[PDB]
Amino acid sequence: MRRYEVNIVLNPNLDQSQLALEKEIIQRALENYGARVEKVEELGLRRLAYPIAKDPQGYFLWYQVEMPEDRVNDLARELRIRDNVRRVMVVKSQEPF
Amino acid sequence: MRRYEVNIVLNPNLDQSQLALEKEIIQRALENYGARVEKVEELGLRRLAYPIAKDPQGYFLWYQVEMPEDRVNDLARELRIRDNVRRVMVVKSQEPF
Amino acid sequence: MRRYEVNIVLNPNLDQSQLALEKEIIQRALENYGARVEKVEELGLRRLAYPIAKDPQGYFLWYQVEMPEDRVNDLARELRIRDNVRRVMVVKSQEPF
Amino acid sequence: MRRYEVNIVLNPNLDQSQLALEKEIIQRALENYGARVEKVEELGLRRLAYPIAKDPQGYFLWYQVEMPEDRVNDLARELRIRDNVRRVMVVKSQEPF
Repeated sequence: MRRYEVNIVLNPNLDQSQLALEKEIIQRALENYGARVEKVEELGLRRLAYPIAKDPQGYFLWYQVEMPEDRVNDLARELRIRDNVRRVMVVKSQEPF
Repeated sequence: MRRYEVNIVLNPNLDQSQLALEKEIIQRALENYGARVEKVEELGLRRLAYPIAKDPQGYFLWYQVEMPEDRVNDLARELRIRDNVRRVMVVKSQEPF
Repeated sequence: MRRYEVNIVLNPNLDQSQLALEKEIIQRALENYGARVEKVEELGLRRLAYPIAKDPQGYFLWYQVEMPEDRVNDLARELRIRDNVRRVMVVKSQEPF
Repeated sequence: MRRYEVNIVLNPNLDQSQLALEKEIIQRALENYGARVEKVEELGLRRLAYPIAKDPQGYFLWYQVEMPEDRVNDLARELRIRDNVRRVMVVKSQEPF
């Protein structure tokens, strides 16, 4: 069990009930892959380093989790098949909250 | 004028009026070096990658600024002389809010 | 045209002619998406933050490129369909060589 | 004992015997603070995110070390008092060589 930071970029044009739904799917994918969610931050819109789906902005979500390292790559895969997930990046936690 | 992210780690044991005071000194140092403050986040306590002043935790503050690049190193210097500033790290902004 | 760093992790178990072949496909994908390759570094084996394809190590390649930002996401996609590419991560260059 | 990456930026205008001397002082400071040096890379000149000592470039050195975490901040301090060291940044190693 290792602590990771999961950085999710979502489609910037979702309304609030679409946004809450994507968040619920992300939490169930987290729980189903063995993750203990310790911190969630809703960061909001930011301009991307390069456009994704011809969109130069994205809605950012960050999570601090503790999960089995052998499951991380399958979780990142699962999260990437939702059409509204523009980018997933999981890094090892260096300075945990 | 370039956009930067300023990451400040403060002494974790300050009370709220000590904390508000350090924040005011940081804002005046920012304005005095030509910075336009666009975003401020108070992140809270986190465990450091290595202890500083035998303290393994720090109180984190993040700022998104736009300022003259020729002033950045003098600003980082100025911020580092307050006794309660444990660490200053300025990076170029990649995905601005 | 913006400068980016492309971080490629390859299968750690390739022999030298397999490795040179993957490198040639990566260069033609780079040229075909409008990239000017300015620097290439062959970093070697490193232990991954989490295992990918049940492999806890990967062979690292880094590139400093200048390319049209509107093409970056399609290039990352293209590079990810080679079976031996375990991970692609493109970030904006902050301190270019 | 924890594994760290030490990023040193030196004055870009040193000749080769000045450079070899700074490198020797850095290795003795490393050994004297309990560090096991596992990897050293001489990266060369890069343009800085912001100028330091009115210099917009620096000569980069990277080290992968294993050392006691309680000594890291004193080592960073020691390395920063050499006039030719423009910047020291120590981060926890995530994907070690």
